Amino acid sequence: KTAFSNVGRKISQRVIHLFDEKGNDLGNMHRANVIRLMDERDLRLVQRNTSTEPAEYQLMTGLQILQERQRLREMEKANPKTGPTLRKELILSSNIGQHDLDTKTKQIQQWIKKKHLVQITIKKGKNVDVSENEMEEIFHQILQTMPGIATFSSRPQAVQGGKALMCVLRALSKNEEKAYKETQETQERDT
RNA sequence: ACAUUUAACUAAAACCCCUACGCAUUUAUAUAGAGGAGACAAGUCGUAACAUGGUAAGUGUACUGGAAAGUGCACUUGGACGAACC
Ligand SMILES: [K+]
Ligand SMILES: [K+]
Ligand SMILES: [K+]
Ligand SMILES: [Mg+2]
Ligand SMILES: [Mg+2]
Ligand SMILES: [Mg+2]
Ligand SMILES: [Mg+2]
Repeated sequence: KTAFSNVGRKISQRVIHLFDEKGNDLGNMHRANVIRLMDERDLRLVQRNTSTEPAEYQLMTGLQILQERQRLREMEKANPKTGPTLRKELILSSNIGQHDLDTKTKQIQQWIKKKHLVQITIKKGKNVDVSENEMEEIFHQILQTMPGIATFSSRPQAVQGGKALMCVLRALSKNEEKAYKETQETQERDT
């Protein structure tokens, strides 16, 4: 996390693009001169933008820093930003028992409702001879319990030297969800 | 409920009742279906226990969880704390 607080007296860069407490642009100056300004006016230094090639810092009072920090949290409370998608992994065996496959199927369903990406890998069972067409059937068994909830983000694909398959499931988008409801309703009208 | 009659110059005859047992009661067997334990064995998912077993273990109780189990509170040592001062 990047907090909006006083940077302190030790500045990271040597050349600093400084601004005034009222927003007036003071141009670039050496950090030694900035510390002198902070002491002469009794102000604190905050970092407004870092993407710019010349580091942009601004002088502010303790009251301004509070007002900005309050403004930012209200912007998020009102317009909360979405977080990055978390990737969950599962490694199954070809000869996985049905009771255990049901346990992991219920777990995959809970990850999809939370809008996660589920990477499912299927390896050849121990002391078992299996074909890639039979291992690929487990994916459809898993995804069949989630008719209009999940779909393939990355279809089954041999990996690890052809020993194991791998796919990535995701939650259906809102447009894809309304389409499923539409197609389902059409079948209801036909039947 | 039933109630002793005849007979008696030797003495004898006569006497014969009706109500219970059931859709009651006792115990057991059979049978739809639902569970438990054990044996055989060691597939499947984990790795709970045994070493400070990788969060010391356990008891009671409560709640919770695919599964061993997890967690709270009190209790136990059937754990330990390295055994002069440093
Ligand atoms: K334990
Ligand atoms: K122990
Ligand atoms: K207990
Ligand atoms: Mg263990
Ligand atoms: Mg332990
Ligand atoms: Mg305990
Ligand atoms: Mg818990």
